[PDB]
Amino acid sequence: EDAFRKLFRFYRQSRPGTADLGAVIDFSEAHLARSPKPGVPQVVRFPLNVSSVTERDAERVGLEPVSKWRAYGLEGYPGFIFIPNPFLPGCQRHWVKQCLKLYSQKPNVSNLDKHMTKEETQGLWEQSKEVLRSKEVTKRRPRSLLERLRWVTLGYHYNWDSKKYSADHYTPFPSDLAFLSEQVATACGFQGFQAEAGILNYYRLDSTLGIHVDRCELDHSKPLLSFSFGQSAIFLLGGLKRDEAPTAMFMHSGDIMVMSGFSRLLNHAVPRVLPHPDGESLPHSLETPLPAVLPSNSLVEPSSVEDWQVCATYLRTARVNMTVRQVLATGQDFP
DNA sequence: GCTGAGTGCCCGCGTGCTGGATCC
DNA sequence: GGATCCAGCACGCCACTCAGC
Ligand SMILES: [Cl-]
Ligand SMILES: [Cl-]
Repeated sequence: EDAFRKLFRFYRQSRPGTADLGAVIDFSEAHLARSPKPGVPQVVRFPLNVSSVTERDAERVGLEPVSKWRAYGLEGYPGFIFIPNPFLPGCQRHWVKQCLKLYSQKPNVSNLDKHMTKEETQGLWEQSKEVLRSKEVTKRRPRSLLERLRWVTLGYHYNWDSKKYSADHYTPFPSDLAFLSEQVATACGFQGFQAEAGILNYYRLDSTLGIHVDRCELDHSKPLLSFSFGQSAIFLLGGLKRDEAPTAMFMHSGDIMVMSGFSRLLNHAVPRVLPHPDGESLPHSLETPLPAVLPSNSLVEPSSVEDWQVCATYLRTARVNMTVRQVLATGQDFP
């Protein structure tokens, strides 16, 4: 009956050693072999627009040249593209830091604003920094503001009653994330994409994202972009109806998902954040050094050792997700 | 659409314990 | 040794969604 619920519980209660992860698709070592199962659907290669993004535009936002990306889809899931980590070595750190220290501060609205004010809310980063100096990090203490951060809205905010977006309490969308999103969208064949509504989600090792569909009336020709940084996770992509058996796949640090049309209508969930392997506190793609020569225009710049130390201690047991949508038609504003 | 069961949307709240950590 | 603390859990409740009619 309720196949998605049962598999969601299965992968949630997965403790590496308890449950079998053999059916979870790893796009980093993609099969491409013709039907090497059921029940897993076939993985197909997705041709990219290699010439649509200049290597300099890709480097300014930390991405490899589009000629080097490998993208895949799944048979039966039109509109779903999975791009394993296309970032240049060391470039995920800048976007992680943007999520942790920059995008978390005002005017952006977070969960922390529900029962607090901009008092220490603006001092989230300084609080974590002070925690790291005092070595009070193993010491017993109340959870920091950074550790209590769960989500952040960017750009237009969604109305759960209207099922529509509006300009009420609009906060400006970050232009650098918009540029990165536009590069990814153009590379996937979506011309004229404008990042306008964003969600940042911060997950602990026991965090989950339940089964849900997106029901808002939007232009389904436009892509939705989903970036993941930090610890790996398992992602479940289901069907139009909640009781269809989903397909499981890994989300490694730097992986990007692009969803359009049909696949935007499907049930999906994130049942589990996997703990890091032994002796691999962080993914290899997060410790690599930045390229020596950076473009003078580059939006990715090396950050403080203090800032990255905060980021690394946080990401040791966390996953960060960025979700980006276009909600307004090309040209038209919000009247 | 209605209604009881099921989880906690970019939905949680308040309160009383408690037992491991902390302090000297 | 021993007094003290308090972060987090359990719990009951509210918020909101889902499923079966
Ligand atoms: Cl959507
Ligand atoms: Cl489609």
